Order: sequence, then C-alpha cells, then structure tokens
Amino acid sequence: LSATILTDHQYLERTPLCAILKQKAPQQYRIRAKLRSYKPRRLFQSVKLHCPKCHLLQEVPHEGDLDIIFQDGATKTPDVKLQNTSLYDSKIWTTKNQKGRKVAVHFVKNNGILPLSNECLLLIEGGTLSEICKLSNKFNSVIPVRSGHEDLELLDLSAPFLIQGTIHHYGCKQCSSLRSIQNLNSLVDKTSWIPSSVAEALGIVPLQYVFVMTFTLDDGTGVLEAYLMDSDKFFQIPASEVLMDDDLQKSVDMIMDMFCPPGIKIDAYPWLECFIKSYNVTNGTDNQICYQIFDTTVAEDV
Ligand SMILES: [Zn+2]
Repeated sequence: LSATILTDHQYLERTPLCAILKQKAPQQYRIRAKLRSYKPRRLFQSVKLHCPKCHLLQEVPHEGDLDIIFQDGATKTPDVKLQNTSLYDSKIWTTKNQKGRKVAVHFVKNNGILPLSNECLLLIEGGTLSEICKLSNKFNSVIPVRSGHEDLELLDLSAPFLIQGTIHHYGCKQCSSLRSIQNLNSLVDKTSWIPSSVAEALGIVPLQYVFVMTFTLDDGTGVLEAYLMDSDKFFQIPASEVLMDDDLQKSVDMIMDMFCPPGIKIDAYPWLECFIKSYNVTNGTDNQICYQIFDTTVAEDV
C-alpha cells in the first residue's frame, strides 16, 4: 500500500511524472511516486512563519534573540503604571544577589472579577523567556509589554505578542498596526482570550507556523520536485507545537524515515500517493513552474 493517501480528489486518474513535466501550468495531478530526498534535512529548520495577508515567509526566532529584545525594551522602574484602572492588578517582584531586577506581572480582569486563572492574561514587564515560559504552562497566557511614555505597549513584533503554553503567537511586522493596550477591555469573550481576539483587539495579523519542505519525487518515469506548505494536516501534527515538544518532534522524523530511510534499497521504499497543483511562479525574473502538494496525508498506521 501507499505511505501517503489522498484526502480529496480520489476520482482522478494518476498521471506519470514524465507526462507532467512537459505540460504547461497550471494543472492538477494525481501521483504515485517514491521520495528520493527532501529539504531541509533537520526537521526543525523546516518550520517557518507566513503572514496570511501579505504572504511573506520568514524564520522562527531562536530563544536567544527574544531575551535580547526583552532586555532592550524592558525599562528600569515604573511609577504610575502599576495596579491601575479597570484592567489589571499588578504587584511587582524584586531581585537581590541575582544581579537585581524588578520584573512586573499584571493580571488582567474579567468584567471586574479575576476568574479561573486558567483563563487569565498576564502583562509581564522586565522578564525573561524561560521565566515567561514557566508562567505560561500554568497561567492561560502572557504577553510581553514595556513601559512606554504613558501607556504599556507591546515590544517589537519580532517578539511574540502572546505566549500560550506551548504556542508562541507572532504577528506581521508591516501588515499589523499596534493599537493601545487599553483595547483589551473591549473584548467580548472576556472569559477566554482567543489568540485571534487579542490579535484583533490590538490590530495584529497573526502568523501561522507551517512546515515548509521540498520533496524530490520519482515514480520511475521521471523525477519531480514538489513543495509542501503544511499547517497540520500532512503529518497530522500541528506545526505551531512541534518546536516545544519531544514526541511531536519525534514523529515527523519517524514519518520521513518511513518515507525514505537512508540505508536500504530504493525498490524497498514505500510508494507515496499525493495530489499536486502545478502553477507558474517567478523567482528573480524568471518564470518557473512550481509544484505544491495538496490534499495528502500520512496513511493509516505509521
Ligand atoms: Zn504580512
């Protein structure tokens, strides 16, 4: 049987890769081919961030640069910005003999009351990623802020606008337009702060984590390179969660080994049945035919 199966377009007749390569674009094809190689090799440099509106793809920041951005924006001491108005209560920490600091934690309310804090939002100021990542596994969500002129403002959108357990929510830099922090009040779903709600309440275009790979497929009649911009449905594993998980990070590697394990014969590889949409693409200034994999997922049992 095939290692991949189509989730749609099962009515189509399979096209040989040699026939696909001469045709013009766009079209759509059903294929049954083998995976020779793929890119990238390490299945942590494949995860990217794509704006849904402007369609730009860019890299996921490694945790070191977030601490860089944190300390650069995190100021020294606030004055009036503390336990203020009808939004948050905020008692601050201190630090002695650990080189000194005053990290600030701000607890946003729920129609005046403070609810089951597994639905509670935090406005940390002056903290570090590891400290934040430990405050995100128990609390609902924490978003980094810094003391602006007279109002707490989010950091640069190169930093995540929302930390929610094992998911780091990023927005688009030029597509989004940061609004005031006070707009978190006008949030209808006051119990659960859905990431899109706080993004809309602040004017942020949320980027989604995606698997960005490139497959080299060969059915025997020809060799063809196919793209893959999977959210969650190809590996049946959600791409915004692989980077902070071991078993999620353990299965995608196992899946690609089930597809092509380097060491055995090629005719011992399992067949891959996918659906592809070809289309015309420019690179620098040269039109090219690109192939993307759609409506395809892993087979029954690994
Ligand atoms: Zn954008």
